[PDB]
Amino acid sequence: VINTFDGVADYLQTYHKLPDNYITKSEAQALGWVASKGNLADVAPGKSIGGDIFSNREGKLPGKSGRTWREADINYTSGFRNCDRILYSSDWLIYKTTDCYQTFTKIR
Repeated sequence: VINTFDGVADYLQTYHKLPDNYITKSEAQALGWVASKGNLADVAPGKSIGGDIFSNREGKLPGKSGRTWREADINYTSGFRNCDRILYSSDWLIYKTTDCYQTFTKIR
């Protein structure tokens, strides 16, 4: 499993998709993931949440017409999700957050 900021960042720029250990929230939900119980590791062992569209509502990430932002969890192993996320755009800009989307800094 590739779940580090560098690991995932390098993977995305080359293969243009997340590593296989990622599943979207709806996917996770379909497998019986219950957010309030922090049971992801139980229902989807070795998987992390990733690949969902990130709105960029507050315009904190560089916008563009036709640019889509997606996110993925970083450093997750089990229990409740953390506040680590990687943010990647359709034109492969990569940003990070370690505070639940409060602040972003470029990594690629």
